[PDB]
Amino acid sequence: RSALSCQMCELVVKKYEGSADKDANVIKKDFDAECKKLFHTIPFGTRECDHYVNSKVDPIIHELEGGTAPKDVCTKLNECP
Repeated sequence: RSALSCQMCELVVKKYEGSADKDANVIKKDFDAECKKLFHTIPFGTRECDHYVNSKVDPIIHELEGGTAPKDVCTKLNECP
């Protein structure tokens, strides 16, 4: 992929690692939050967004769940690419 794909990963995590309740539910939501507005004028952006909060969130959050950084996930998770 190599594109905004990573960004998104930095949207879920950024929301996860920096949430407040540590809710992977309200975390993946936050993502689609801006992922929508931030990328409201993106082709399939908002589409993939929701397709990310529930597809690359369970895993992404999985890493940070074990003790991984938000800069380590988007790499070993072969998600960034």
